[PDB]
Amino acid sequence: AFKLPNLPYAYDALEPYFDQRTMEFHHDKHHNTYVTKLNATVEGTELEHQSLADMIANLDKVPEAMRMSVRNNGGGHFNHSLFWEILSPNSEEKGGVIDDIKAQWGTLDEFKNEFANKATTLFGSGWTWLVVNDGKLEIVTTPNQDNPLTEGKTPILGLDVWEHAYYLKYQNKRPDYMTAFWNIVNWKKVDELYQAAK
Amino acid sequence: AFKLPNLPYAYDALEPYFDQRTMEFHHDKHHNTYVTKLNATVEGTELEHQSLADMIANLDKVPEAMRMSVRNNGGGHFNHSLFWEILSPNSEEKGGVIDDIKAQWGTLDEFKNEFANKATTLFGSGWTWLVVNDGKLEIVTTPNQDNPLTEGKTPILGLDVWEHAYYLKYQNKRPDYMTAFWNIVNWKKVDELYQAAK
Ligand SMILES: [Mn+2]
Ligand SMILES: [Mn+2]
Repeated sequence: AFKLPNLPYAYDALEPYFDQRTMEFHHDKHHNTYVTKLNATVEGTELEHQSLADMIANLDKVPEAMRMSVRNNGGGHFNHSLFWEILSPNSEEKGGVIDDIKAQWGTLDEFKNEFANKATTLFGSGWTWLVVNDGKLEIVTTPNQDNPLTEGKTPILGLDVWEHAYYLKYQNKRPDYMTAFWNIVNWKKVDELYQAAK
Repeated sequence: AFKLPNLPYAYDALEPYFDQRTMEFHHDKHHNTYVTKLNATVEGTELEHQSLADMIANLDKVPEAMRMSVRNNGGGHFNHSLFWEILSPNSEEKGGVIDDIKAQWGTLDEFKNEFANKATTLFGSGWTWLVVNDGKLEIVTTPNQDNPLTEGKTPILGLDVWEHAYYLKYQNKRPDYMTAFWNIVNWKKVDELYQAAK
């Protein structure tokens, strides 16, 4: 069975950028529901002992009757698992991945502007991602709980733009949420993920 | 230019079911934004003196460069304008459409439980609808701001299950929002739309 992972920090650790109350609902209700629903689908099938990364990467090979749930709930589990790990109260904008972002976009500020633009124009529920695509960095969005790993691109950083991720503190002001996020990116983790994928 | 319609009741008239604060954000910010962006797309073009119902019904004919915005923002305008009219602070479960629902589903609770089932399983952002399809009643969902009118089906009742519609009061408890909604349906207005499309 898949398990709801504990946060690596306290529910208040990301204040005043991401509110405690949201972290509680987001982790303990939303993420938990994805885990329970994924387990409901894979319990007593061949997928039970398959890794989450493998099934998301190989979504096409999941049998048709299970595929929507693995996509949606397995995506939910995978995406939120990654999300919590790339947030940190000790954000420092340095590391190999930061150097290579600057090489490609010219500056970190130009990177953030493209990221923000894509995050703010995403229509409906979804995610904005920094991915590695055949050695190169790219910013892409996905709808709902779709993940770029399914398309062969390795995600190293993501922003959840489902309204549950920001509505309590920010209501419709998604751009203010985006602004807040930069203060709490775990660039050490993103770098670790980048060094492995490049 | 398209105009944001006023609510046909006070912002607190749907309490204790839909909270005043959310009525404010939802109408004054979210609906307003859809009207604005629709106008930015349509103003000074061939679309200017075309009815919104016609554009939604015939979305595949909207010129390619404008179509996503008419779909998303036009859909948002159409859907929310319908939504406000089918709410009431003085709901009564009576009318021709109610009688036909009872005849088709057996009881009104059976209808509501089907509706609620479809609303609670809608993954991501979207709407749950009662439609008329070639004279018959049917419950269907749409993603994002898509509308059944685009597939030849006339909507007579809709529930918004975008998280902005319920997150401030209900957070993750979409089923509790659904239960609330039934107390504030304007069945007279639904009945009017039903008789026009039947
Ligand atoms: Mn989320
Ligand atoms: Mn809405």
